[PDB]
Amino acid sequence: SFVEMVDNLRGKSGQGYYVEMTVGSPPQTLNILVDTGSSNFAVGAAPHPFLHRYYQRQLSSTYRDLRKGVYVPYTQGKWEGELGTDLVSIPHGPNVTVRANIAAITESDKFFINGSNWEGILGLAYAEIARPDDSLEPFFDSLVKQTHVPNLFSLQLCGASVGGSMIIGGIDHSLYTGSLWYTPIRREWYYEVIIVRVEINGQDLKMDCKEYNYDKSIVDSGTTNLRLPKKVFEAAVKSIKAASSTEKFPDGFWLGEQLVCWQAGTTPWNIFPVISLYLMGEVTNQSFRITILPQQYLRPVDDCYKFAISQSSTGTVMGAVIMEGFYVVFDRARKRIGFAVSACHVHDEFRTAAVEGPFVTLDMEDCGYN
Ligand SMILES: CCCCNC(=O)[C@H](C)C[C@H](O)[C@H](CC(C)C)NC(=O)[C@H](CCSC)NC(=O)CCC(C)C
Repeated sequence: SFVEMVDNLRGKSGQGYYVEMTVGSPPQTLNILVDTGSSNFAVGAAPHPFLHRYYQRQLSSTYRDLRKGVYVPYTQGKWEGELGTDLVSIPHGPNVTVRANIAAITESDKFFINGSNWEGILGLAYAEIARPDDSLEPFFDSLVKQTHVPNLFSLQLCGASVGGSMIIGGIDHSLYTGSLWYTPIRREWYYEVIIVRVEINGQDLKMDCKEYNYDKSIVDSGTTNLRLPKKVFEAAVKSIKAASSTEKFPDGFWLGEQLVCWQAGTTPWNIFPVISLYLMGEVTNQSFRITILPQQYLRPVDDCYKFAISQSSTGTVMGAVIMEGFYVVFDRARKRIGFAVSACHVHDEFRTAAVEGPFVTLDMEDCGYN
């Protein structure tokens, strides 16, 4: 069953996680970034300095041109291309072939990453945010419509080259410990969720919970950092600075520009706090919390690290540094996202990443932004 999909993801730190796919007839093999923050399937289809290979439409007898252009902008990076369809398979996934929409990327700007080893992107979110419009059916919708694959997938992203698993069509219980805790998908466009409380080293940030979700909160395997709205980012950095005031850092460290180093094995993990995000639960007035260790938001790049929490003007993004400690179930069928402690979690000496509940939280619906 699912054992064939365990360990089907690879990556380089800070450069995304990718799965192997084939497109066209005869099959052309490509490494494809797994991106829950978007909804277009697109591949390099022309030479590029950072591409070692690309999709050659003229060599595929099953390619069909849709005679329509497309452009997709991301938080950082963008591409344009030509829409079409072709047959697609996932060698270390389910034994199926689907005809899917594919954008052939012909021009791009700050999209491909030098040395990342991937040549395309698999947008796993919903049609509502697909370009050029929501009539372009995303890959996973095509997969579910054309085969018997159930309407869900799960991601285990493993940190410190990196690896992981994308279980297509189900949940693999060997990939997590403890219980799964579920939060509602607020609206099917991004994987949007509602954060109802934030604590740092056990102290409530004491902000209006609308601030945590201004103007949305999303889960995105294609973003490295935890990205926070301006007011929340400032409160969080103020608290983290205070907890670590024992040591001194450049001010560009807190902006993500400069790295900090310590003698190998002497990193003072103890002076950096844990961060708890409380998420809306499945029953009335109930939440649960996920706890993040500094080993997740200090990304290794002697031992040197970059601060991987940064400021956003488009809402909270729960990126890889959040997802890396957990097994995350995208349960589209039941419109919910599950979190459990990952089997590939990092080890602090006295602290552990956790998923804990239940908690009582009043007036949770008021935390969503309108
Ligand atoms: C069209 C509507 C949907 C748009 N969705 C998005 O823009 C989502 C929120 C972001 C999307 O996941 C892209 C993916 C990237 C590979 C381009 N990520 C980024 O733009 C983020 C922006 C970071 S701002 C410090 N890129 C990274 O974190 C760098 C590492 C990645 C190459 C793995």
